[PDB]
Amino acid sequence: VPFVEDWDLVQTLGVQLAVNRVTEEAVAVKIVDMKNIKKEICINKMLNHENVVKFYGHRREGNIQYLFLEYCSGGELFDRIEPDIGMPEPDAQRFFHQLMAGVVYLHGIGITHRDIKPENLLLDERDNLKISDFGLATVFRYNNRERLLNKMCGTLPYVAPELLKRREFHAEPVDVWSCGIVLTAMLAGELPWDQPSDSCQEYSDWKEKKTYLNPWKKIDSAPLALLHKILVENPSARITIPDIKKDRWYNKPLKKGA
Ligand SMILES: N#Cc1cc2c(cn1)[nH]c1ncc(-c3ccccc3O)cc12
Repeated sequence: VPFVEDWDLVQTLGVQLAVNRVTEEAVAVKIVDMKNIKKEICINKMLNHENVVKFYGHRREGNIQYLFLEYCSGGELFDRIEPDIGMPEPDAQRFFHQLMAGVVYLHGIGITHRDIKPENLLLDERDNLKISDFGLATVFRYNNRERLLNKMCGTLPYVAPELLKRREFHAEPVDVWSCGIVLTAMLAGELPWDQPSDSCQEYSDWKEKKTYLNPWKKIDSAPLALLHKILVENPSARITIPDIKKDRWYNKPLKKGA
């Protein structure tokens, strides 16, 4: 079939929406003028999960790299979060379930995302959540051997406190922490602090258990109890994903089917 390899770029997504000339299939094409991306492509080639943005392949033409990726027509989770309100608890729990599934998957293959936030969590036409953008992602386990991380990266309001305090740290608790900040945002429509430092008053308040303040006062006791287990300063004491899956709120029936 002639023309089947031709794509019309029709709209900027943040990354272009590309539509196939013949089939009308929509994909996202990430255009990166190399005048970093080799690692992103390498990691993307490893990924196959329903809650991770699918990678279809790539083509380079001179200096511009083109990554062909899963198109998520529901846009960013960020835009489902109403400022100062958040979203309905059942929607937040469903999104949180899907986020955990994606992160369990990545961690199982030894990959850490390192920049989980609502801007990077995309939604398909059925509002299924997809983890996107592996530009900051890295290998933390290879040949069944863990490598400790030392590079400071991510996004300050979402970063775990150990990344600011310690020279080296385990990868998995950092992604757990960012998922907790995402959950807070979904349930309160606000981020709890600028960054998790002892200099940050809102972070000190949390450590002193002042949950009569915002954002915490807006969050029901059940999800709040989970957040108390996730947003724990010591990453060794922090809840792991297998234990998140046993959490009372995590397992609370809330949401009807589509
Ligand atoms: N990096 C990155 C990246 C980014 C995307 C993607 C794959 N990778 N698929 C998408 N589908 C929709 C969107 C999108 C559409 C509308 C509004 C905001 C968006 O981020 C972004 C991506």
